[PDB]
Amino acid sequence: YLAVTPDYVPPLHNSHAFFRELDIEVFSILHCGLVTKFILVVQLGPPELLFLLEDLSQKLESMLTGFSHLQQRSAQEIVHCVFQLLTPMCNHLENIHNYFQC
Repeated sequence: YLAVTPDYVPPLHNSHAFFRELDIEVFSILHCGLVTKFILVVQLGPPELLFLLEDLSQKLESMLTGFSHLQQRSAQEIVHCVFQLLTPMCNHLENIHNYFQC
């Protein structure tokens, strides 16, 4: 329904401005490992994981190197909390590495 309308502004350039902000706490769901379909719990899939990584990347490139809730937090706090999520992230990286080498 977006494509047919030329423009519409109800309260990819408007992806983050129009949508409601997401807090840092949501990324805790990353602890569940991904399950791919073709190669073969609720099994967090590829596309939602891409969505999470997209939002986290758009947070980081704004903070470290619009947003309201993210910018009223300490930079040291943000770095520490991102570090906190390092160990369930490298497992995803290793798993997709094995996906591609497969």
